[PDB]
Amino acid sequence: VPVPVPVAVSGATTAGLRAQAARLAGHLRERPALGPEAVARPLLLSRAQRERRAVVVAADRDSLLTGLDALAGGEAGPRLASGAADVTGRVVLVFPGQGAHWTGVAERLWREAPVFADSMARCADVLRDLAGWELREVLVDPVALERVDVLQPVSFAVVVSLAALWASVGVRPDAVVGHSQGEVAAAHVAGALTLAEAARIVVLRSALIARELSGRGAMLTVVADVERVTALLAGFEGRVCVAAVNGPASVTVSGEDGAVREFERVLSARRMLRWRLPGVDFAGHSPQVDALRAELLAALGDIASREPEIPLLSTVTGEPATRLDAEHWYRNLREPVRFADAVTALLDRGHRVFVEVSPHPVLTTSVVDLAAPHRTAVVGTLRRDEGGLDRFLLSAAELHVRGVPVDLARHAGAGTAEV
Repeated sequence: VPVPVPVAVSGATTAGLRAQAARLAGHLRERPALGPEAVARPLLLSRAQRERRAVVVAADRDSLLTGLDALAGGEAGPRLASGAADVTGRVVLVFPGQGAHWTGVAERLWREAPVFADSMARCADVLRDLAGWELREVLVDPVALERVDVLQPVSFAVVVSLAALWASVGVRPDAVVGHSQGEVAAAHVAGALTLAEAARIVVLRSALIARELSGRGAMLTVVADVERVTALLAGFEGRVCVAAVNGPASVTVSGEDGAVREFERVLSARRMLRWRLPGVDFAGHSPQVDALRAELLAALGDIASREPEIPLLSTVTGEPATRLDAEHWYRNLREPVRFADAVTALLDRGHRVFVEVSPHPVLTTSVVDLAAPHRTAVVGTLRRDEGGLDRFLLSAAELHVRGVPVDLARHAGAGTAEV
C-alpha cells in the first residue's frame, strides 16, 4: 500500500497558486512514471513557501492529479488544504471532553504511524497494569467502548498519543487546555503528570463513575449562550443544571434522563438546536457527583504531580492551574467546565493557533467563535471514519497553509525529482 505524502505548492497570490498547481499537474502528466513520493520533498525543502499555500495529501499519482486539478480550478477537495500564510502567535493544544470518540479510531493510525503506535503501546503498558484489559483489543469493540470505565481510559490514550504524533512533526504546545475529562491528558502533556499517574487518575475516576453514576443521567449540548440557557432552565432548578460553557453558541446541561428529556421539549418547541453527548450515560458536573467525593479522594489519595513545564489553563477555574491534587480532580468532575473562559484567557495572551487533539472536532467551532476578530488557525486532528495518517497529515497541512511552522517534510519521503 502506498503511503501518503504532503505535496506543497504556493504563490504570491491565489491566482499564482492556482497556476502553480496547473503547471505541476502538466509536468506530472508529461512524466507518467513520476509519483507524489518523488516530488514531495523538494517541493517543501527546495522551494519558497509563499503567501498563498496549498497541500494535496496523496499516496498515488491519480489522487495527486485530482487534488491539483481542483486547486488549479479554484475548487475544494477532500485531501486539499489551502489558505493564506498569515497567522502568527503562540500555539494551544486543546483536549476535549467525552463525546468525540468513534469506534475503530486509532487502529488504522497505529498501523500507519510509528510514533503514534509507540505512544499507544506505552499507554497499553500502563493501562494493562491498572485495568487489566488490552488497549488495542478494546479500540474496535463497540460494546466495551460504551462502558465509561473503558471509554475514558481509551480516549485518554488516544489523545495523549495524537499529541505525541503532533510533536513529531514539530507542533508543540506553548499552552494546553483540557475540557472536563481532557484536563488529565492536558496535565500529562504539559509535564505535570507522568503517563502512569495520569492513567491512574482516569482509570480510578472512570470506574467510580461507571459504578455510581452511569445509567442515572445524561448530558446535552445546546446551541445557545449561557444567559439564554439559564433563562430556559427556570423551573428546572435542581433537576437540570449548566455543566459546561464552551462558547457563545455552545452550552452543555446535565441531569437525570427524564428531566433532560423535559428540557429537550422546551428547546424543541423553540426551534433550538441540541444533542445528547454520545456515550455519556451520567450526569457529569451536577450534584449527583457529591456522593462520589469521599470514595474519589480515598481512591486517588496523594497525587504525584509537579509544576507544568508549559502553562496549563484549567477548565475548573478558567485560570492557570494550581495544585493538581485529589480535590482538584474531584472538582474537574463536579464543577462546571469553564472552557470558554480558558480559551479567552489564552487569546488575551497572544495565542492564535489552536489544535484540537481529538478523534473528531467537537470544540473547534467554539474556539473559532471566541477567537473573532483575531487572525487564528484552528484545526482538529482526525475525523469520524477518517483515522488514517492521510487525515492526520491533512490537519498538519491546514496549519502549514496558514503559515504555522510544521515539519511536513518528516512525512514527505526521500524524493529528489525537481520542477
